[PDB]
Amino acid sequence: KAFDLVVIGAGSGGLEAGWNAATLYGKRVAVVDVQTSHGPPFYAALGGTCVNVGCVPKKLMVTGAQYMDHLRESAGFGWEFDGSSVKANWKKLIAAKNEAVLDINKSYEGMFNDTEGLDFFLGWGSLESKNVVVVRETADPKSAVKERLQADHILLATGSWPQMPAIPGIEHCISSNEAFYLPEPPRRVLTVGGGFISVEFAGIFNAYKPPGGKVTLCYRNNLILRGFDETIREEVTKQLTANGIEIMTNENPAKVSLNTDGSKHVTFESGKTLDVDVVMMAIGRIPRTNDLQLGNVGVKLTPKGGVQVDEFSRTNVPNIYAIGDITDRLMLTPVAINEGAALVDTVFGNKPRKTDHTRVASAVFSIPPIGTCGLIEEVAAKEFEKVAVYMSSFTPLMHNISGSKYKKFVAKIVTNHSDGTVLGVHLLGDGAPEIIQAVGVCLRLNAKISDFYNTIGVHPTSAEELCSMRTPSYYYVKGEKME
Amino acid sequence: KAFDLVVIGAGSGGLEAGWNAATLYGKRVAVVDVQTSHGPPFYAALGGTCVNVGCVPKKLMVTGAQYMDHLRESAGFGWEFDGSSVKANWKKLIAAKNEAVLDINKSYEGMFNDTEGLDFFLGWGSLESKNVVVVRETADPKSAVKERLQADHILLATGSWPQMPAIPGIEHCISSNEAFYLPEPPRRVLTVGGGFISVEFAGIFNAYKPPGGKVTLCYRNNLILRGFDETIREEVTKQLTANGIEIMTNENPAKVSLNTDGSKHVTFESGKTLDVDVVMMAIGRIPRTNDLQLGNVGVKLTPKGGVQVDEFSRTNVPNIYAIGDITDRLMLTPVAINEGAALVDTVFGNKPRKTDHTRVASAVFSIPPIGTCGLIEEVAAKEFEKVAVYMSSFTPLMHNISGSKYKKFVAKIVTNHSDGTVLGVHLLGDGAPEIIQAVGVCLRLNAKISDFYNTIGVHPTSAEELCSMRTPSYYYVKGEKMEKLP
Ligand SMILES: Cc1cc2nc3c(=O)[nH]c(=O)nc-3n(C[C@H](O)[C@H](O)[C@H](O)COP(=O)(O)OP(=O)(O)OC[C@H]3O[C@@H](n4cnc5c(N)ncnc54)[C@H](O)[C@@H]3O)c2cc1C
Ligand SMILES: Cc1cc2nc3c(=O)[nH]c(=O)nc-3n(C[C@H](O)[C@H](O)[C@H](O)COP(=O)(O)OP(=O)(O)OC[C@H]3O[C@@H](n4cnc5c(N)ncnc54)[C@H](O)[C@@H]3O)c2cc1C
Ligand SMILES: O=C(c1ccco1)N1CCN(C(=O)C2CC2)CC1
Ligand SMILES: O=C(c1ccco1)N1CCN(C(=O)C2CC2)CC1
Ligand SMILES: [Br-]
Ligand SMILES: [Mg+2]
Ligand SMILES: [Mg+2]
Repeated sequence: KAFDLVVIGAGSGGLEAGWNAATLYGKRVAVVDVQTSHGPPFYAALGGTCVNVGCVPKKLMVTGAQYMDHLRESAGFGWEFDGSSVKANWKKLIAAKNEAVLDINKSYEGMFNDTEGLDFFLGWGSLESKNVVVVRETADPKSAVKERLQADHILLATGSWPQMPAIPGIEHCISSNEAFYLPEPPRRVLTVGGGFISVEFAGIFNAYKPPGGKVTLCYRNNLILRGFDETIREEVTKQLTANGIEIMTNENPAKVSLNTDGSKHVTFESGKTLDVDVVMMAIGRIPRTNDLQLGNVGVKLTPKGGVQVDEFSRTNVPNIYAIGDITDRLMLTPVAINEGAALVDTVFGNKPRKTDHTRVASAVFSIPPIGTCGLIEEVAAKEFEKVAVYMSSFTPLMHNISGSKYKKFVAKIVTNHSDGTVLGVHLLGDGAPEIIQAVGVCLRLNAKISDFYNTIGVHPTSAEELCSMRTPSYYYVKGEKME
Repeated sequence: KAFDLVVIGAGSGGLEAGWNAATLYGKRVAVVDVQTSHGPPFYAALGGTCVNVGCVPKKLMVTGAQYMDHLRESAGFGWEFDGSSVKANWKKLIAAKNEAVLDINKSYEGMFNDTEGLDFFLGWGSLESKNVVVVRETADPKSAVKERLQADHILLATGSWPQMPAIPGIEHCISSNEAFYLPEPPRRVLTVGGGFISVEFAGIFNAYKPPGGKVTLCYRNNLILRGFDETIREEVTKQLTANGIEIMTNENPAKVSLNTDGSKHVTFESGKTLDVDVVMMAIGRIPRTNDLQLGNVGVKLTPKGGVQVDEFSRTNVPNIYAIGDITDRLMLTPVAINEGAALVDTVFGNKPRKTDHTRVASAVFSIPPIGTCGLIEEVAAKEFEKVAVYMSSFTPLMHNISGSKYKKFVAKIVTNHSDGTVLGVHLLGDGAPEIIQAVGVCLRLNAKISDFYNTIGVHPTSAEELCSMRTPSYYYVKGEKMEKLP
């Protein structure tokens, strides 16, 4: 069959590209994915990683985990109930999550059924030739051919996949993929990694753990959440610890064996040991290029295995493009979506556009959460002669009364002190992911600190802290910090 | 007895002006208030209305009230407990609120001690003359002088006070002042009015009512929350009703009598009756100008009764300024604070600056809450030839799981369709007040609809809806509503 565009991967970026090309530019579009609905064996499916085993279900589960705090915090506001009757029923959470995910799967199925010139093919997509995509039964390229798709244009949008370290007992560990399908909440769990997935799942498991349970997070480096504002890294470490999570920094698993009762015996490089029910590896995500047989067409990969692209998502092969996590840049759903829309506008609309990967607002659904947009001060200080940091950090009042006195809200604005231009805004505390969205719009408009502090506050909010900072807390001058 | 600046009212505007004048410009500042800490008899105190009987305690109490929803909603996420054991201990809430407000009162006492020039005087400020404030023992002008303050500049910042309709049995009724100190949560309460205070308190009382409880909100006109986006007014009405609050619109109390059991018998203008334990009147706040004795220096008041001011907070009398609720405009703490900061940066910084009264972000801590900045479409439609309205309204997925299907999140962007300039943004749903703050910054920067839709979403959030709207839902062309442009 013949298509203007063939999309391999029916995910965040692939569906944006395919839908736009079919509906906005009237192109005949084929989209390929390995599964029509979530979960084992391939986990990701129609809708992509975010829908099936990412942002969507993880946010529902963090929302679930937040009730542990709400139930405890309610007491400060005079709420009374039988604390000994309280159970976190993980089975109910997982069933609720599964129904929500399946409903989305179903709605994408309906979207393909109801959208003429947008066709779905089930199976494993690979490149046979520069204008032919082959859809096969399995990831094995010797598996049976289901389809051969003639393509003027080919989009690679297969996303990423959890990295598993080649250690003894790796087979006894899981990734986020399996975590979404644990039938029972682990009493003891080790999350391995200092990134958002490890931190977010540490919070989820901490809330649903059965009585006498314990969540441990291990990270090789000294301070979790590399890439984030350093004050927020330190504070979120403290606030996790305060909620009963054991943060093991400068620690990494050397191997895992089965205790006789089937639990996991963890040996760390430091010669520390930990017995847990689950070991969840969240150490990295790698681009999914192995199965694409890109050697059939000579698409250039990086040593990492990401598809190399120009700013317009073009590979070295004309008519073959790559967007989203497969490009191993910013692994966010809205970025994949933006890159897909920009590609289709460029290629099919002759409306040349490239995605801006700077000043992208993002969040960590830790408890409490992070919202951020733009540069951290250490990065800014290397690119700008004079950098100012505006910082406000305080336990909000609701949290004196709630009894969570540890829950400091951090609000930090990083500027180019030469002209006041805001380079970065970093938030820690309830609401942070919701606050930071419109800050993204501010940074697109080259907002200055004066634009923030001359805006009238909404009171009482945590967000109004952003509009209440007149005076720098400290500076970097030619890379050097000064009070 | 000699000051660069004397401030009457140690509230939102008065303290900002006071503390700025002293710390930024090393000026010598007197601040007068009637009370050092919250509650009866004068309710407002050091810190002002917001701190003592306003934004701060209200927000703690709405937060408390939110746990009624969280406890129920937890079940959808697998939380299990004995629902029959749940009690809302109002007395605990009020004790906690009182301790939190007192600590802020003590905070401001600290501030006034730990700061040179900045000195607090207790008692009732009034104007003797152009350059003298007299502090007396009471609000009666005949009462004893405690101090006579010499004033190069005078700031009136006395705020507002609840209006109580002059109906038979008004003495059986309370205002928000007394609501903060009720010794028991009412089983049955009538909140009178359709503004933010009535709506917020209906939410609070609804969460803390004892078993067999009922919250009734009445409003004299057809639809609550005049001045808010119409879609949001209708939606808040539905979402309050869904959570058990009875909304009586086109209804207004004509009188109240005490029943023999101490309950209140409300007769409406319509002839309807209702028995409640509390009648809380929230029909308006009026500027506090009586007690200042403004007749003595001829400070001009408005046809409404607020101190008349120019864009620089200047009265008709040189050296005499007025900020915040006494000016009877937008009665918000951050506006008072902004006006104070501008007045001082102007007069003592020699850096004139005028508060911008447009594009002010504000919130209603309704359950669920409102966040809004700038013009509602009906107002835009009278000023601009072509207005576009972008609307997204859906129950967020988490509330399909929670069981609160009625919690529709509403996001509306109102534009000047001629250039795409955002004129207003109207949000209803969890997080709306937090979402809207940086939208205020966007509007200051003359953000267009394309600045929103070209910004990359934060996923998953409610806020990202504001970055997902490319196509108008409908328009106003020369005031006329229509689905499509001509
Ligand atoms: C646990 C977790 C949480 C996350 N949380 C967030 C968050 O909150 N917010 C956020 O913005 N981002 C989040 N992300 C990242 C986000 O999921 C990804 O950035 C996004 O899904 C990438 O989109 P994409 O189009 O590159 O690919 P994907 O959405 O991953 O889609 C790729 C698709 O290709 C399919 N596929 C792969 N190989 C083949 C093949 N050969 N043939 C056919 N189909 C194939 C897969 O089945 C998959 O459906 C999260 C990720 C994870 C793992
Ligand atoms: C129930 C309620 C809820 C509110 N919620 C919010 C909210 O969430 N957000 C928001 O932004 N705004 C809110 N407001 C409004 C906010 O409280 C006011 O806008 C703000 O306090 C006005 O500041 P101001 O400086 O004009 O005066 P105030 O802060 O009212 O300070 C005036 C002070 O003057 C003193 N005073 C009066 N007369 C004299 C005199 N003659 N001599 C000496 N002292 C005197 C009083 O004791 C008082 O302390 C709320 C108001 C109420 C009543
Ligand atoms: O790991 C994440 C992440 C995951 C989810 C949300 O954020 N990031 C992105 C934001 N980062 C940046 O440094 C910004 C570009 C400047 C690095 C850390
Ligand atoms: O009553 C309130 C209010 C009280 C607390 C928060 O908002 N408002 C603000 C919004 N309004 C406006 O008209 C905006 C200026 C345009 C009028 C209604
Ligand atoms: Br580190
Ligand atoms: Mg179709
Ligand atoms: Mg002092």
